[PDB]
Amino acid sequence: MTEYKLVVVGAGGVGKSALTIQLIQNHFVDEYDPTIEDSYRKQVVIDGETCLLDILDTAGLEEYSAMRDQYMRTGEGFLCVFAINNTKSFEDIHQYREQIKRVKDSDDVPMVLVGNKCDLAARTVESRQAQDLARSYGIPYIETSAKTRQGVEDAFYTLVREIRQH
Ligand SMILES: Nc1nc2c(ncn2[C@@H]2O[C@H](COP(=O)(O)OP(=O)(O)NP(=O)(O)O)[C@@H](O)[C@H]2O)c(=O)[nH]1
Ligand SMILES: [Ca+2]
Ligand SMILES: [Ca+2]
Ligand SMILES: [Ca+2]
Ligand SMILES: [Mg+2]
Ligand SMILES: [Mg+2]
Repeated sequence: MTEYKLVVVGAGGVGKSALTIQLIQNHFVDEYDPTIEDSYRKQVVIDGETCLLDILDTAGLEEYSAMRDQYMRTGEGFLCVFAINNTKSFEDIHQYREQIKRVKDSDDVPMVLVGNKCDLAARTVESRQAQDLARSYGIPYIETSAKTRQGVEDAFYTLVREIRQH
């Protein structure tokens, strides 16, 4: 069957692991344990297609920034995550995109921009600001909450639908 190699990237603490774990394991991780690099694999049906999601959950802490080159090489699509209550994490997105662009030698890499923690009201990134960033990259913007499950499946399935357009 078709395997989709997804890679989740973004600054530390934005909810990359919580999003991935909610998708794959259907619970919310409340505590914060920083990730080095973890892999999840699950068979799912997306738009009638039985397929395998292979998801790489990467480190946001800059201590592990040297590992980015490797994982950006193997990935077929990238979930670029920031948190809507973390302006710096939104600003950081360009550096993740620019590296993906450089490593893939393409500005048509399948990606989705994800604004996580949308259950929180301490919003400093307005939806329209993120819509505009995603538009500049030619990709969709989706808001999610790993806590409530809002948008979680949608974000990952949307990334699969972007890979299929490549
Ligand atoms: N309210 C709320 N908290 C969230 C959400 N997603 C993650 N968190 C919280 O934010 C913290 C960091 O989440 P985590 O998934 O570990 O972040 P990360 O992006 O994987 N971090 P790292 O890059 O260091 O591995 C955790 O306490 C987690 O419960 C969300 O959608 N809503
Ligand atoms: Ca494949
Ligand atoms: Ca929990
Ligand atoms: Ca692009
Ligand atoms: Mg993590
Ligand atoms: Mg503002």
